[PDB]
Amino acid sequence: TRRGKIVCTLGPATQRDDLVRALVEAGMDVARMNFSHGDYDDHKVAYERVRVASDATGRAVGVLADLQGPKIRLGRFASGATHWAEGETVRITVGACEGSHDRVSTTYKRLAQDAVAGDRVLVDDGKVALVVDAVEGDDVVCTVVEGGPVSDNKGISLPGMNVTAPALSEKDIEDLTFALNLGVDMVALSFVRSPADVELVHEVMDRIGRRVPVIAKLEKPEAIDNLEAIVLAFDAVMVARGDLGVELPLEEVPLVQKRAIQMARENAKPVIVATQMLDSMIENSRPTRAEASDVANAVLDGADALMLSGETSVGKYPLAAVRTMSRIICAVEENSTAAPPLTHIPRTKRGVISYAARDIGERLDAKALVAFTQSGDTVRRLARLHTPLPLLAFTAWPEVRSQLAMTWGTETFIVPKMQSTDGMIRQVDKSLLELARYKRGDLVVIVAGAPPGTVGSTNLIHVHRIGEDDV
Amino acid sequence: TRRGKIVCTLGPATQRDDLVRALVEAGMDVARMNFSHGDYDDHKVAYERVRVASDATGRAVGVLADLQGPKIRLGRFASGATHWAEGETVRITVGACEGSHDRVSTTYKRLAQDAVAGDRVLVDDGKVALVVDAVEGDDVVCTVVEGGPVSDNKGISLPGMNVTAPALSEKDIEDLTFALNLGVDMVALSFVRSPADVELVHEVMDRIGRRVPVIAKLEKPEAIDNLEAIVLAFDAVMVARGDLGVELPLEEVPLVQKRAIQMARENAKPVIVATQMLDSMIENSRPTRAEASDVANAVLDGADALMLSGETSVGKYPLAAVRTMSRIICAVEENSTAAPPLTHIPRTKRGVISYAARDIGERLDAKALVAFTQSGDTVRRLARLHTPLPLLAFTAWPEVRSQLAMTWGTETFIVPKMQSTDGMIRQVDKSLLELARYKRGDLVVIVAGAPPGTVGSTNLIHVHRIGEDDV
Amino acid sequence: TRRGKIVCTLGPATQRDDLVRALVEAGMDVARMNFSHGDYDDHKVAYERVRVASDATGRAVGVLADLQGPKIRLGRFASGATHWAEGETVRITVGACEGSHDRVSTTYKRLAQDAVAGDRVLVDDGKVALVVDAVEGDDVVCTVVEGGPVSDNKGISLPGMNVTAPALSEKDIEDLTFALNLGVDMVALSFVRSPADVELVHEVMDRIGRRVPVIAKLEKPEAIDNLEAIVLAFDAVMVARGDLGVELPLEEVPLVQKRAIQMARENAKPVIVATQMLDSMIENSRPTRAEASDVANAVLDGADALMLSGETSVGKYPLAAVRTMSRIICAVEENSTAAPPLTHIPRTKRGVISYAARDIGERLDAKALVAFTQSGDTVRRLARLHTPLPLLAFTAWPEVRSQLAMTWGTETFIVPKMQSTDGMIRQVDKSLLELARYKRGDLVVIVAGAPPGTVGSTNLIHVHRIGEDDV
Amino acid sequence: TRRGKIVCTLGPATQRDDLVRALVEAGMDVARMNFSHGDYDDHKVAYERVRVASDATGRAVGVLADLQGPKIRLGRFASGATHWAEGETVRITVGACEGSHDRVSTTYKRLAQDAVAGDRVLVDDGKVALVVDAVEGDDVVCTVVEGGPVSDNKGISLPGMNVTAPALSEKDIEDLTFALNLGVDMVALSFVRSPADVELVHEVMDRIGRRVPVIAKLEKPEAIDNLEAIVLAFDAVMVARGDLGVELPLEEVPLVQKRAIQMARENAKPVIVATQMLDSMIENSRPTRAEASDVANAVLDGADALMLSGETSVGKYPLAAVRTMSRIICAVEENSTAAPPLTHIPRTKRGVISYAARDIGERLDAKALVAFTQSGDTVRRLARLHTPLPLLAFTAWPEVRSQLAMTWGTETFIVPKMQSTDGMIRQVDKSLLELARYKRGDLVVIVAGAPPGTVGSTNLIHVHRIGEDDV
Ligand SMILES: Nc1ncnc2c1ncn2[C@@H]1O[C@H](COP(=O)(O)OP(=O)(O)OP(=O)(O)O)[C@@H](O)[C@H]1O
Ligand SMILES: Nc1ncnc2c1ncn2[C@@H]1O[C@H](COP(=O)(O)O)[C@@H](O)[C@H]1O
Ligand SMILES: Nc1ncnc2c1ncn2[C@@H]1O[C@H](COP(=O)(O)O)[C@@H](O)[C@H]1O
Ligand SMILES: Nc1ncnc2c1ncn2[C@@H]1O[C@H](COP(=O)(O)O)[C@@H](O)[C@H]1O
Ligand SMILES: Nc1ncnc2c1ncn2[C@@H]1O[C@H](COP(=O)(O)O)[C@@H](O)[C@H]1O
Ligand SMILES: O=C([O-])C(=O)[O-]
Ligand SMILES: O=C([O-])C(=O)[O-]
Ligand SMILES: O=C([O-])C(=O)[O-]
Ligand SMILES: O=C([O-])C(=O)[O-]
Ligand SMILES: [K+]
Ligand SMILES: [K+]
Ligand SMILES: [K+]
Ligand SMILES: [Mg+2]
Ligand SMILES: [Mg+2]
Ligand SMILES: [Mg+2]
Ligand SMILES: [Mg+2]
Ligand SMILES: [Mg+2]
Ligand SMILES: [Mg+2]
Repeated sequence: TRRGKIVCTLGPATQRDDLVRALVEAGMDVARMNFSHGDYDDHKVAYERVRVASDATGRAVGVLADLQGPKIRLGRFASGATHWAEGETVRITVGACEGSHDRVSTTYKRLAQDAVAGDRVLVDDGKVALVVDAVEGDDVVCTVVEGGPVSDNKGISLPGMNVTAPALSEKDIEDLTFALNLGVDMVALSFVRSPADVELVHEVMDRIGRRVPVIAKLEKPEAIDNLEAIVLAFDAVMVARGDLGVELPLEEVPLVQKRAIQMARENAKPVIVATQMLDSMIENSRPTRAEASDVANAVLDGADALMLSGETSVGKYPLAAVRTMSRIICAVEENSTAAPPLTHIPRTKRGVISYAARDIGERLDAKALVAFTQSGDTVRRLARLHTPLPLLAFTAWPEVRSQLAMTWGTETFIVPKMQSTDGMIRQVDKSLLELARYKRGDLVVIVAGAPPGTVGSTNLIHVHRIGEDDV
Repeated sequence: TRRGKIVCTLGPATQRDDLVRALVEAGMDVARMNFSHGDYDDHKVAYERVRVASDATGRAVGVLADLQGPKIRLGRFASGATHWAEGETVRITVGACEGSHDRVSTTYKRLAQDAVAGDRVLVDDGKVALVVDAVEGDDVVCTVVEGGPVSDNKGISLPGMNVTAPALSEKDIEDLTFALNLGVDMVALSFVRSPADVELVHEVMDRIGRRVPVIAKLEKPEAIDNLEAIVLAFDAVMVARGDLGVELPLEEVPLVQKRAIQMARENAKPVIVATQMLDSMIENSRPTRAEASDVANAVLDGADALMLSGETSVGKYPLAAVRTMSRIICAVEENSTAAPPLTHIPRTKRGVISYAARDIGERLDAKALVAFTQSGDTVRRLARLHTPLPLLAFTAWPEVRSQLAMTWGTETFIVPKMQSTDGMIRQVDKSLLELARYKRGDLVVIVAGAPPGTVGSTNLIHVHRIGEDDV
Repeated sequence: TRRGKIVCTLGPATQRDDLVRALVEAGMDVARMNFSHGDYDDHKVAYERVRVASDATGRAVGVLADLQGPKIRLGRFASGATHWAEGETVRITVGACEGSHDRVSTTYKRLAQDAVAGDRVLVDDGKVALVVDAVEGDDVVCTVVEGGPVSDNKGISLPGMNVTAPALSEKDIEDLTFALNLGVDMVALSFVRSPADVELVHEVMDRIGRRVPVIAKLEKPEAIDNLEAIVLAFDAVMVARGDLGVELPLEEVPLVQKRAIQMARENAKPVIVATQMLDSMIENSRPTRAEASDVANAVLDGADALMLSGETSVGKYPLAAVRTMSRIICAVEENSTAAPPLTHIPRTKRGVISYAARDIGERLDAKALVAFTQSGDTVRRLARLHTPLPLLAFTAWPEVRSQLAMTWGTETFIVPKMQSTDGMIRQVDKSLLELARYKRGDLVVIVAGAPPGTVGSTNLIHVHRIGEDDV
Repeated sequence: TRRGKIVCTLGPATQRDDLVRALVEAGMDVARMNFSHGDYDDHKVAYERVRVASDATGRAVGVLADLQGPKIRLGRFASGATHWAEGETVRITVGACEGSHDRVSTTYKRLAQDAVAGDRVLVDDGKVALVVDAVEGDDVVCTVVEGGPVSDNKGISLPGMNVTAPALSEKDIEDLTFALNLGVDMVALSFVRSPADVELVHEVMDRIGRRVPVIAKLEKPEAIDNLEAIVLAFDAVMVARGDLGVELPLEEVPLVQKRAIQMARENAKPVIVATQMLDSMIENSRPTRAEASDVANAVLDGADALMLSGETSVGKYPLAAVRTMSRIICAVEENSTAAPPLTHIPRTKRGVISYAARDIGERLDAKALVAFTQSGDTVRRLARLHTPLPLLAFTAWPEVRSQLAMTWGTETFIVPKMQSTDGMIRQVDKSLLELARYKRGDLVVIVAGAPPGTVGSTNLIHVHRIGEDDV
């Protein structure tokens, strides 16, 4: 089956009866809750539907809370939408107004203070483009240079204007508190600029009394300048290509994507590739040739996971988008699971051992590689290598199963906390033998460590036949 | 500047005054004339505008005639378009009718004879999908399973039905005769199935008294099964992804593309990647993130050329599409021009020498590699290696400059037919010194051969400083 | 700390008091008893001296019995010796006689049947050389082409002649029986031609009720033609260069040596390089520059062990020969222990695991690699890789310590037969902690297997700090 | 034919009529005249014999003058010789005396100033070894620790002692002047310590009005410390292993040899390996197995040339030594000519071009590589790569044929000084067609350069069939 993981975004198109369940059955590995839209009622109902579907199907499904961050947005228009045609003059004001075609509010109250004639304003990830002609009091008077539809609350980007805004707003802190209390498994922070942004997220977590893994969304030039330090400081990264391709020239995104995936893999951190991967499937039952190519290539690049956004959250074909994505991933994988080589030989005990375990398993034609992990680290150091063999994570901590839902090629088994590596190995046999897929005599390579129940203790590789007396 | 080449398709959107010139100035290297649409009048006018723009600007621009081949199409509808909604019953008839929503003709008169209940019909490259429920006389009665707009003369595909049709129709033969007489530089054949299809094109050429290079369009499973024999028999290939992704499962196209590019390069034949590369730019001023990725990745795969279809032929932003494609190509190339390694060390004289010349030029930091070529072969064997150095083809045959417009990284200089390699080398200096960018003393590596004026005689590498007495 | 092993031959020069002890202290790893000379009382006394010296010093010292094999010899002369000068005619007869200058017997009773005019006869491996002129009945009439002294019972070689003789003589069977009863640790058979020769050695061993490892001496063209089959069938090989360079052209020996070493290593069998390595030290206190080169190059080639023959058995400087050999080996090793790479990836469990263990130990900067072995196999699969790390073999079978005396880079510890791998690991700590050079906390990589006490069960790698609670 | 070159030393054993001729016919490529022995009449006679044999046979044979250098020696003894037995006390004095057993002079007048108790004195490269006990005025009082015969004027070594002495003695200057006037083709300087030593040799040469290539003999630790600077400053190097293995611990010589060969090859300088390669052939018709190994391994190491000293100058088997050496070299080469890879990609024009020429010739299965060279450089840059193809140097300067006698794999053809590269190529055909080995149509790769007759102008590679009109 499929090795690469699929992240789907929930929203209006997944709220109908049984759709969340249908996404899980179709292969969704991680459900994204985007706090840019919806209210707390919405997110709670959707969270519950994911947990139910996961427990009903037996599939691991992680829940990712995506914080909106310092997003700049337009306000509302009188009819909900308008058309900004090339050549029209429009006013974006930092004051109060009822929006109309001619004049609309913005959430960024420093716009009129900071804008200068010549500044570019890109709406909705570049659908519409304006240029500032002047500032008159609270109004930024613009000419539409590239025309298109605009609608209530659309995002704007001010590339090459330094935005001043806190990494977490008050809304983000409330959303994060709600999400932590609700029980989500990971958190993604939009518009990360610095490795120190993770410290702000940790502050909230520690006050509330609950940490979960933090994903840095990469969608700002500062993020790319600080890429390595960000990969090191956060638990995972997302190539957030929508905003990244307005904040940077869109032609620079493909090589940035590949750099970011490679860096994540070298550091054994999960990487998600996001946004417009199957964009046309918002309206169409089949994707474009560029879209299938983009999905295939993100697999070949070495991504742990690929994300669907509007394709599942608002589109007409959410289930078909998941199925289509999965078909493309599998077609590539069937040819080969190889990723680009890592440029450093592993140095850490866990890396050295996971690398050796892969060697042994492949050369002896084992049926699976099995790794015990308390934090996920030992398994992540193996997963990033890619192997055509099944990779079976064993843990005692249920949250680790949901966290590993985003890690390449990995399925997780929850077992009791054991007091010995012999016990760990017995648990492997018990768990695997309950599956139709495994039988007595099957060769597996098991990575474990003593002292038991200690992060980082990984220190043994055992070649084992299931149920046989070889321990 | 840019190494990878850009093919643009001409049509209604390029017919406005001086748009063809504007495409040339924006970087179009090859203009595609698609004989599926337009009048002979239209193609003549467009051909002339390309020749004028090429001579006015001094840029080489090849002209490629694309023959429609055994395309199956719907006929016309009463108002020019209709909507086929999911659940509707429609009739595709092999008999005469004015089309309406309910019933429309097809050009494939064997449809009712060859269709069986359960056969799938995909319209317009998969935008609409039908299933055959029965055949009643001349009518194939279908249910729309995936709905969408359809319009006059849209193509249909019958994947998993053996289509019987000649590789060249009467219309194709007329079009090819017209194109050869008009003076086009290359010909592309749609729906190639066999290496022997090239000999049918050669038959027409030889009767008319004029050969030009033949490109096999790859858009049938048979073509991919016979890929190597087709690359060997034709002069070039096009990955025609529109039809290929209906004739094959769309998820199989990305690896096919990569295989086809590699095979072309191993055999020193040009390869063009076509269709939907910047599809959304038909309506939008900026492409999707999948589209920029697809363009970048086709560069990384090693393609000589990338093609725009509707983006230039019918779309709202033909100039922007060319500029955008060029920006993406350049962004990748600025990072590196490396292509995947060839799997064979060169064994032919021309291959061995072009490979050596590249070594010498790169290791001595030469300002350019220069190769004399009568057929293009010596230059193509170098081009396929990729090198960050300029690659300057010298020839006495003007058509070779237009043909090499589709070959990676290559600019061509027309010079007189010379009687010695010393004379060839003097012509290099004369030609290059007329350019602002070259001066006396500049180090160049020159590949040439005696006997002069003989295809394949390539047998010398000379390291030369322009204008210096070192020959 | 020298890794490569040294084999020394006992004889008249080692019989004087305390010399055998001094050899052991100087580094002798294996003592060779050459059954071509000496009586049973001699060999018994020498055997006892080796066992005492080994037990007194604590150093493992293997005892190797070298069987003479089907050696062809001259008979006796009336005056005990004569001079065969260039130009003289001599008769070698298959009849019995007391010899004279003109006519002497040979032990090879088929000489007159098998020799033809033009055959070469080399005496004493090539001081005296004759050419056969004719066969008259029992007499092979020869012309001396290179003159010199000959004496009773000197060996002769018939290079190029197909010699028909049993692999074991009656004398060999008696000698082997005496050596097995005496308690020697391995046996070498001279003049091996076929893999089936080992079967005759095994027959004797099984009748006597004691097997030990069998080394094939390689000194016949047939042996080299059947090299792989012989390496597979025997337990080890010796490049017996003295006779090899008479039976084959001497100029072919260096590449044969290198081939044989590589083959032994690919199959995890010990290889000894023998004969004339420091030949001039029979008379001189320091070797020639060719000799030092020969020793260094045998190390670089990947030999487990190097042998001294006359340098220790009859020479004036037996101790200095051993010390000098050791200094040369250590000088090379101090630069690098690298051997030529093996040409295939390990395929067996023991090979795959020993290869992984090496990776882990080197990458984690372990103080030693430790491997449990019942037959030696697991340790031999590691030894042949070469590693700058100490390689510590652990076993319960004392003979394995003596056998592994000829294996590259390996020291062996005898411990009790254990009932668990945890027990094995505890024995490692107990044994190592008794050494000054290991301490608590030292990192080691341990290879072991369950079920315990079973050849081939090797199935675990444990990274362990000595005395720490990490099992 | 043989690729590696053989240097032989002339002396008493080659003085008998027609022996020098027989050496040339047996394959001697370079004749060494050792100015440590013989008078000027001897050297003149031997020089004449080499020139006659070279011209009569048509084989290039270089003549190498080896200067004695700052060799330290004993003085004379009253009885011409004495025996210095282990245990006795001897005085080596810096004062003049006719010696006796108890007290003998030395030529090194700083011995008493520079020696200290504990210093070793080795006579004759270490048959006799003394240890210094005391310095009393002019006398160095020593204890003999290894006994043996000593005689008038025997050499001594003071390993570890900093010897202060001029690089050229007055005798060396006289010898060098005689050798230059006589017409020798290159000069070797013994006991080189510094790159600046070449400057003193050049001083003499410039005063006399004749330069030839200078070879640094490497036989002092200072030389090895300054190895790269010495290789760069001199025209070639000789690994002078006799003295090197006394001045340095003999166990360090094998890796020094290999380092020196590699360094010479990286810098395209000839390297000769010297001394005791077939030492036992001074008395014996066949060498030891160590000796054959030493010769083979010097070939595999990448040496241009191997040298015979006493084996040809004083031994009983000078011709057999040469033939035996040649058979061993050829046996290795028949298997493969591969040398260790160079660690740098070639950077100079001549290196880059010679490397490319090799590629082309091997890939196109050319019959030979041909290179024009005025100084030897272009050919040396190719030779050091090793190729199984013939390497044919073409030059107009007769001395270059004698100089290239010591360069790996190279035969040299003298042709007129040409005014064009076309003329050079015609000379190739004329010269080669006179050989039985080459015929019209044979494919060769030719390296040449314009401006003609200029060192370093190498700038063209031409693939040519002999006698065909392809230039
Ligand atoms: N124990 C011994 N007694 C008498 N002579 C010996 C003995 N060992 C070796 N020799 C002789 O001394 C010479 C050199 O010894 P060598 O290096 O050949 O050891 P060896 O080859 O194992 O002995 P051998 O060749 O006789 O089997 C040979 O002539 C050999 O016959
Ligand atoms: N079920 C379990 N019982 C005991 N220890 C476990 C269990 N699962 C994982 N571990 C520990 O987790 C370690 C690896 O953790 P990590 O460094 O986060 O990969 C192993 O060495 C085990 O000791
Ligand atoms: N301008 C020219 N004059 C003479 N010969 C040419 C010219 N241009 C190319 N050639 C020949 O074309 C050969 C290479 O042709 P091709 O094999 O098609 O690459 C060279 O070896 C030249 O002999
Ligand atoms: N002291 C010992 N106690 C128990 N088993 C041992 C001991 N030493 C070696 N072994 C066994 O020998 C096996 C390796 O043997 P071999 O395949 O011959 O290298 C290991 O798997 C161990 O089970
Ligand atoms: N017979 C010759 N006639 C003219 N030039 C020669 C001849 N032989 C060698 N050369 C020159 O020697 C150059 C290479 O010399 P070098 O750099 O010393 O190897 C070539 O470029 C030629 O120009
Ligand atoms: O937030 C995102 O996912 C983006 O911008 O692409
Ligand atoms: O023909 C084409 O270009 C296609 O099908 O994409
Ligand atoms: O038997 C031997 O040792 C030999 O011949 O070298
Ligand atoms: O000078 C030499 O030839 C030596 O010392 O080896
Ligand atoms: K968000
Ligand atoms: K023997
Ligand atoms: K000398
Ligand atoms: Mg978005
Ligand atoms: Mg974003
Ligand atoms: Mg199309
Ligand atoms: Mg098509
Ligand atoms: Mg023997
Ligand atoms: Mg010397």
